Amino acid sequence: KIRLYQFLLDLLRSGDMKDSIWWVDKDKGTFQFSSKHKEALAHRWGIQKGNRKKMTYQKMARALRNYGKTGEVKKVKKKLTYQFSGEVLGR
DNA sequence: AATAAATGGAAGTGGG
DNA sequence: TCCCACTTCCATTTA
Repeated sequence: KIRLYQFLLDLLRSGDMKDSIWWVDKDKGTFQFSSKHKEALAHRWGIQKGNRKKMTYQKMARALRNYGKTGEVKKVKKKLTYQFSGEVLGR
């Protein structure tokens, strides 16, 4: 049962959806979603999870928000931009 | 207004 | 029982 932050890190490693997500500064772990193409990536997350409903970027971003306190992923002050923790990057 | 994004509480679902 | 790790729904706010 893959975790959302790992799904995203795995995508950034593989390059399979390079038009939906990309590194901004990979050394810092900052990454950004495509305004126009993020929904396709959200859809893939829902299908990988086997969720009942179609996944949307908004719901996926709601899940990302919950990582802010524990630290795996923090929202950066640029649109659609986030940052993985050093711990997540190391694994 | 139209569109997009952000904020985030609250309740529901999984699989322990 | 009761937390995990989200998912789903909704109202609101900002640009």
